[PDB]
Amino acid sequence: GNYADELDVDVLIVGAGFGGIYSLYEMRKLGLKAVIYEAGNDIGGTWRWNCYPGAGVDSEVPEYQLSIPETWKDWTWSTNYPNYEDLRKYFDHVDKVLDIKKDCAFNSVVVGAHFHTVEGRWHIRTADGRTARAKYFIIAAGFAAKRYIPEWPGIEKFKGIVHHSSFWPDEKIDVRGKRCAIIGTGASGVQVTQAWGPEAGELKVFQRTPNLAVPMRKRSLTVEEQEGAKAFYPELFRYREKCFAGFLYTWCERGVFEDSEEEREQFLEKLWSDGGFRYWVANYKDYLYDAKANRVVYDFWRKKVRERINDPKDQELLAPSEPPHPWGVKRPCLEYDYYEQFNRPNVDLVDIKDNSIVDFTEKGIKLQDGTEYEFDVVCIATGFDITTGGMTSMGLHSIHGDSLKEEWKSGAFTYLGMTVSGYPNMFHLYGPHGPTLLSNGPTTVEIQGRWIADAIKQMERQGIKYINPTAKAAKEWKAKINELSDKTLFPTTKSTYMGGSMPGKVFEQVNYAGGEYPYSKEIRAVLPNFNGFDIVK
Ligand SMILES: Cc1cc2nc3c(=O)[nH]c(=O)nc-3n(C[C@H](O)[C@H](O)[C@H](O)COP(=O)(O)OP(=O)(O)OC[C@H]3O[C@@H](n4cnc5c(N)ncnc54)[C@H](O)[C@@H]3O)c2cc1C
Ligand SMILES: NC(=O)c1ccc[n+]([C@@H]2O[C@H](COP(=O)([O-])OP(=O)(O)OC[C@H]3O[C@@H](n4cnc5c(N)ncnc54)[C@H](OP(=O)(O)O)[C@@H]3O)[C@@H](O)[C@H]2O)c1
Repeated sequence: GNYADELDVDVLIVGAGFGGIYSLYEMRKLGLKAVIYEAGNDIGGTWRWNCYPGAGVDSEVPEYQLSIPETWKDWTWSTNYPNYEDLRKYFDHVDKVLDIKKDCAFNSVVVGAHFHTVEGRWHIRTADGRTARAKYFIIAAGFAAKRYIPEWPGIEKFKGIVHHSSFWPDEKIDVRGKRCAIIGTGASGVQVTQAWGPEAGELKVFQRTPNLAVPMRKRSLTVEEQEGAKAFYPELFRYREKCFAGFLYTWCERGVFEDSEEEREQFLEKLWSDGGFRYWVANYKDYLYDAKANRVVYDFWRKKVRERINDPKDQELLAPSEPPHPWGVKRPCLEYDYYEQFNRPNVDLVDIKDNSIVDFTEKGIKLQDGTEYEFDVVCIATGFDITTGGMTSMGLHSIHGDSLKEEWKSGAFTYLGMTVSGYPNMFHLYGPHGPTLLSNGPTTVEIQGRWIADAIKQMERQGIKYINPTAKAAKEWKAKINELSDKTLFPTTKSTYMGGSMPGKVFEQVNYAGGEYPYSKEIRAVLPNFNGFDIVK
């Protein structure tokens, strides 16, 4: 049925993660024939494929789920910060309540897409030779696309167990008493470090740049306290769409230097205590916008983290006097006992800032000054390539015949962070030029989801064949993306530290930095007239 060799649908969705599950939901309400092409065999996105030791949410319950009444009605969590196993069981519950799988074609890897302007339809080709033709094309393909491993020829030779964090196997590797390595101190590294520290015989963490990690206030939830709150879950889900990063909190109405030295200490203690990303996006409104303001947030962070690390050498490495970059310039890691792990005599932080990893060997890995380390298990928690999402990665072709990969070689150009000029009736959720990485995933998805479902609703009512963003509209959006980011302390091409900079492409801000509320207003302005689109009946 959904696996037919030439598939006729109104809507083709790529991905069965949050983005694809919510898009499918919205399409069913419009009464359109829709199908998800999913590369994998189950729904959940990153929560199925890209799981690793001690992986779980950094968003607090009930922030990280769908606002769909019927999905959370009889659902509760065991804890306020669930892990990947809890999330997997949540997606089973969403499938049991909505029957998502009925409209999925699994092991469907999209390798090509071209829009036939005369037909007014996408032809969407899978790796295994099937093709769907659809009026509307929705890409819920995620941002954790293109796992980044640096140029280490040796990996082939290494005798031990090695994987990138996002490719860690389902079947857990017993690391108890083994020599393990973690390369990277992003959320992935930090999460794995907390998981391996307690059990590994020896463990080495290879740190170029330290994580500016903030405390996770994890606790058990009862079914009772949750069922009690659900009176106002609807209001809560609406409140996150009013909040800068789409959590149940946003910026303090005050800037750093409206408060005294005592008032700051107390206010910052309160955010630290309360936990989550309050320190990141419930802090003084100007700390991401002014250097002196940033430094005050940094120093307090430095004080709190130093209290937890015994060795003065590790103290300096894990929380330096001089910031490696402005505080909160990248989504920090929500940690539980990261800093405690480096107090263990089996754990060892290695400074590679000036002494790069040259290559892997048979035994383990080797550095610039010729230092070698022998290992049994290595997790490569290096970056992703977020120059763009998995949008360039599925052979999307414009109506000018060029690939999106090609048209985006000098930098990404979307309109409203949901559409691309030369890709008519093509929509993306949780991708470039959306709140995306500066946001609660499910919040941004629902804002964007509702806009795509309205956009599609309007095209059906007004009798529109296709809409296509103008280069003028896309350039103006790019100008906006850059105007919001350039006010901030976010890295620029002139910055000494440019997190996730790559040889291939130029470095640029990829997310909308204006907040969920101003974003919602921007995208809402353009309906129902489709301002900035070529309209064809
Ligand atoms: C361990 C972990 C924890 C996280 N915790 C949080 C958190 O607490 N808060 C937060 O805000 N964000 C968090 N994130 C980020 C997370 O990626 C997003 O919040 C969200 O899960 C993305 O949903 P999505 O559906 O947009 O993407 P994904 O979940 O990545 O789904 C994309 C889907 O597209 C499919 N696909 C890709 N390419 C193709 C193709 N060519 N053809 C067909 N199918 C294709 C994939 O197989 C996948 O099913 C976390 C990520 C990880 C890995
Ligand atoms: N837990 C989560 O919520 C989660 C999970 C997955 C992804 N994400 C998102 O997607 C991104 C990926 O997160 P991540 O934790 O996997 O990794 P990351 O934050 O992208 O950082 C990877 C780490 O690897 C280091 N590194 C990169 N190349 C290296 C090299 N050649 N040699 C040595 N070290 C190297 C980086 O150092 P430098 O800092 O010096 O470059 C960095 O410490 C994040 O920005 C995050 O927002 C989030």
